[PDB]
Amino acid sequence: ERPPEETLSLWKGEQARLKARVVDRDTEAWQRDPSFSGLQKVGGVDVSFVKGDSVRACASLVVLSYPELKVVYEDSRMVGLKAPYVSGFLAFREVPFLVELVQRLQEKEPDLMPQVVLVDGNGVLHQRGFGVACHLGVLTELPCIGVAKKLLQVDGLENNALHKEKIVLLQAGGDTFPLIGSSGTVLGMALRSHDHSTKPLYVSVGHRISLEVAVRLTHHCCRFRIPEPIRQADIRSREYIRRTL
Ligand SMILES: [Mn+2]
Ligand SMILES: [Mn+2]
Ligand SMILES: [Mn+2]
Repeated sequence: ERPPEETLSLWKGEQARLKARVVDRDTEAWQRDPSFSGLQKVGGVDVSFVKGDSVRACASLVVLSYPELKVVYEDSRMVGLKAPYVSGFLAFREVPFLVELVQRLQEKEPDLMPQVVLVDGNGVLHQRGFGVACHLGVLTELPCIGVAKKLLQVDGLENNALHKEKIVLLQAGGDTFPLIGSSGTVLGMALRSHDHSTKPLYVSVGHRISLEVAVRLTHHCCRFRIPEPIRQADIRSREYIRRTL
């Protein structure tokens, strides 16, 4: 079910301590290049589940070439998922297994280590400004982008009529609008990822990248609505579950 409040408080404390290590600017040379020259390997991570289970999950790490977006590395494996899902605490469920996959990549094919990881879930667009993409980035020290498929309603952000009016105004792939918190902060961007998709992605900084670069790279990874590194990790982990079950 739901962890007790004292557990959630401990987790909140750890998130606030680790947030001090988030770097929300560009630290990689390819990031400031108008065409991302020098970017060669983009990672994606996801965890799929089997219905009725809650103990078993499949965690996948893929690495794709850039800009061709072909899969050059895949590790999909079964894991014994502990913690339940609680909004705002996604990392405490998934991130320790994702870190293990990165370490296995380091040990098995270190030349294919990704230069940036696209994470299925938010970064600083988060209840305490420290989502799963930040958490992964800080623990692995890799640049990370948070990509969410629906709006986390925090800091006054709401999926109301005005928000949906703004989504209608997004007309083609690459079009965006900023997610401005009540605090005066830009927490992320709504991105229309494709010409033939109207439901936006919600993109935010995970670690070691600026928001404007994160959005533009995310856009360049979209053959479909979901950025191809996450899409392949999503597709491959679900297939793995089905193949062994
Ligand atoms: Mn996911
Ligand atoms: Mn799903
Ligand atoms: Mn998924």
